[PDB]
Amino acid sequence: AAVESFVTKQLDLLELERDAEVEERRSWLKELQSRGVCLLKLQVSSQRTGLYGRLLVTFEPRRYGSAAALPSNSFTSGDIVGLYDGSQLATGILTRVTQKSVTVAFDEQQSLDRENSYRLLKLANDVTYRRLKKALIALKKYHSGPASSLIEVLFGRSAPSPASEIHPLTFFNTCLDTSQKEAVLFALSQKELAIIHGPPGTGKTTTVVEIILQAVKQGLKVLCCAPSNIAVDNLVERLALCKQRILRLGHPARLLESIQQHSLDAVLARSDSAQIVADIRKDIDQVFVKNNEIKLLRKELKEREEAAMLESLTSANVVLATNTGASADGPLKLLPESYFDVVVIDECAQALEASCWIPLLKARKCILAGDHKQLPPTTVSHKAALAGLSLSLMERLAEEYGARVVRTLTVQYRMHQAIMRWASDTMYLGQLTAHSSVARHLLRDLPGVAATEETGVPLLLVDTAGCGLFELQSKGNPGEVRLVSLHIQALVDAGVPARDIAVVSPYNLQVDLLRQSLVHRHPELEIKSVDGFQGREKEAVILSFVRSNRKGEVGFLAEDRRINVAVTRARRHVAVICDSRTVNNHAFLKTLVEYFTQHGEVRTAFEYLDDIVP
RNA sequence: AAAAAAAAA
Repeated sequence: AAVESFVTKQLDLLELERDAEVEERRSWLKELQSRGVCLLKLQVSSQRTGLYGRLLVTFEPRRYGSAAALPSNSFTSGDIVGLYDGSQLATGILTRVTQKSVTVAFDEQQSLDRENSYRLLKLANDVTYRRLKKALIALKKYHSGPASSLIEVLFGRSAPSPASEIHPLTFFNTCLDTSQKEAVLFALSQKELAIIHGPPGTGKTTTVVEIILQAVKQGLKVLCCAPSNIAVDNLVERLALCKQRILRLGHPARLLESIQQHSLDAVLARSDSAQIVADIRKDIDQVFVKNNEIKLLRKELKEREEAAMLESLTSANVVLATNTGASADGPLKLLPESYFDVVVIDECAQALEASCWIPLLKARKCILAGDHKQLPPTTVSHKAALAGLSLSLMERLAEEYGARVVRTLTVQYRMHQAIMRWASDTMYLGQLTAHSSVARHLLRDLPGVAATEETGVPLLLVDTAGCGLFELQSKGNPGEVRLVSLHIQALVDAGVPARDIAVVSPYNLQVDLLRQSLVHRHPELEIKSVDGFQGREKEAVILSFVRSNRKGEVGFLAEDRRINVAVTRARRHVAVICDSRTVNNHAFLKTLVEYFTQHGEVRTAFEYLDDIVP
């Protein structure tokens, strides 16, 4: 069918990816590394247990035995690492990374001492690809189970079965607006597929939660997935507010801290498993004797553990995991197939479609939510990107079916209408609407915050042109750093706390840049890329487009959705700092600066900076 | 061409 060609082409697009990633891996011989994908002169600096009965050790670099340190390749939280003294000393996972620390959670096996020197290696992992391969296959080789119907629908085979016409709804959330209502109504009344298209600020998660509550009222069992841990946990922390009985699939690493309590790991540590661990010590006391043994009784952990987690999985109404966390080799394997009734994928338009097929083969209905007019899933292979990996299951369907399967939230509760309209008129067909409560709010309306030229204006653009604030293989721009700084200080002086402000540029260079010249004078001020700031919001957001050159080159500021995302992070105030001259060679980017100048209060670097040779 | 994130026993 369409599947046994989809799956066959999709595996292709997939190997193009793995390969394009094993390229920029095996390419960049033991110094070029620490830049980088490696940490050396690591001294051990703390040892404890935690999370949950693991070995949490902390490290810090030791130049000539003292500073500093760390230049790490972000070496971000949740990364799998090596650890060397010889060769492979163990394996563990990354809890946090400071520019002084890095802490790693070891799953135990032995110590390990202060009076040594260590190395730490970011390892690569084939699991995400392995499981994506395994998904697609199963989709290909699907008999006649429950997902069968839904499959046909997501692939043209057959059309959408009619409405299940749920008896009208007593809503838990009464302050719900009408778009959200037709949405919720419609999702529960489908039968194979409902798509919640939720633009920035429309309360898409208020809407999904409401859906899930109804589902549990009808006595339905739910799998709730998303591509990232951050997004799952969004839902996990909202479900938990509504008292719902919920389980979140480990590893707790990895997991929002406010919520460890809900991971399969914590539940399992609330017994009954003072017994299973009572003998965890057994097995460790017979690798000692020594001087068929363990096998004899490791059959006991199998049943015991798999007994408890089967129980816990059963006693929850909503089970939550990452798309790839719902792998048929994860805890979901203890459930008979036919266990879940619906599967919600939040942030679907932001995830490889092949992942979605992991959680998707487990229900016979699914709700998809997200905003395909913001960032698509990331692709390392340009070639796959053109071939359509960067296409989301949600987008594809949205393009195909339209209002036959999509319901779209329209009142938004974040942005002042000025900001609101750009994105609206620009990316969402001129249909967004401010809630009568956000449409006129500015920073001067905040408490402690004085009225001011800035704190009193929703939009603002300070121009690089033509003061020759040129750039300089990511992209920085000293002229812009400098500028934000001042506007930053204009905001913090007018009252605005830094905790309520964020600075966002598209390039990682401008970021470290911005950070270096900012972190110390404003510790609680978030500085991050646009891709590292999705879903977030702030009272005031300072953008930095960075690109200024005579050549007219915008880089990837051309990717429309990125820009959209960026502008929509602001509630009461977005100040864009770009170069009029260069930025204008891209239509979208132009009608933006055009907007900022029609209904905005604009300025030119001139008003801000002393040295001026045009 | 582009320089951007995920995920993970």
